[PDB]
Amino acid sequence: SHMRHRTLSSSPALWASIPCPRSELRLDLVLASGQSFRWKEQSPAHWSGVLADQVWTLTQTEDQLYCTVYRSRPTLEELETLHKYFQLDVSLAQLYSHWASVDSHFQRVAQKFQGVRLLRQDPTECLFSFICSSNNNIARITGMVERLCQAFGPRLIQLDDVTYHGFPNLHALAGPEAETHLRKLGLGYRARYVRASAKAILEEQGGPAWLQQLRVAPYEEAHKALCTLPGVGAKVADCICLMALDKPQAVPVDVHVWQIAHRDYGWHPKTGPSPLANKELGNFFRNLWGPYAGWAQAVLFSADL
Ligand SMILES: CC1(C)C[C@]1(C)NC(=O)c1cc2cccn2cn1
Ligand code: NI
Repeated sequence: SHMRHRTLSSSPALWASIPCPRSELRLDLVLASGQSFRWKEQSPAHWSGVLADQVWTLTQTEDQLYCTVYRSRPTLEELETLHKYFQLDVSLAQLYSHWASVDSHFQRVAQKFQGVRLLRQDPTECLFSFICSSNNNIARITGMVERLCQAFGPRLIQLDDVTYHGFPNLHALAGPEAETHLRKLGLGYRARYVRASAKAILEEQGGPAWLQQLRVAPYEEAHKALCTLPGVGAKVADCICLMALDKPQAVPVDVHVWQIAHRDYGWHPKTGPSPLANKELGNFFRNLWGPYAGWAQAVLFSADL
């Protein structure tokens, strides 16, 4: 049978709920704001996307987070993965209270933009997404990741006229004629860094377990470990630390963070963008906001854009 994208009222038996306030999580500010490039609003207030070889559709009310999975309702083990994915153990109301008390700009700006939090993405999925995010906007990166999973990744399921695929493994990305195939999709110079980084993680280090070890390791050790890989610079390493390897203190610094820091906080380097000045600006926000520095940065990004 031809399968369709599910809404809450259409097939209500297949939906399971999680008790989650709207102030703790807003899906329309988190799922397509540069963190993850896998979610699309197919029908109004209904975001569909892949999570480790399984398609989901997500929606919410003022007090509930309704979710469904495609193959019956989601299991208690599958509801545990979404609780870890959104990181609902971390209370967002305590952080917004902490940031607002120690920052006047945040107190005014973060009124309208509640429920902005960091996702807990897969390190492999997160790493190769931001390697091909070199001077490209959200629409361009979302196209690259979709075509990347279509060609290399395994086919999962079709809903309406959209074929969903899982994310490619390290073996597929580190193939024999992979660079030629990746260049055909429209990667450019980034295609070489995907093949090189895939060979480094799989062959030399071990596999996906090496990136899982960095999640347990410290922030300085994790960031330095990512920078050794080919293609991963300083800014992309901080993105992966914040979004995958459980480093809330990590602050990705680029030209847009310079604009906010300069205009809204009056910041300057003690000496334009540079390795020393960007490192200083990351520490400035860690000193202001505290251990959840990158989470506060996500709120300003949502409010600015
Ligand atoms: C999407 C895009 C063009 C690649 C850019 C420039 N976005 C980000 O790097 C970024 C960083 C970040 C830190 C906390 C939340 N964030 C959300 N998006
Ligand atoms: Ni100035």
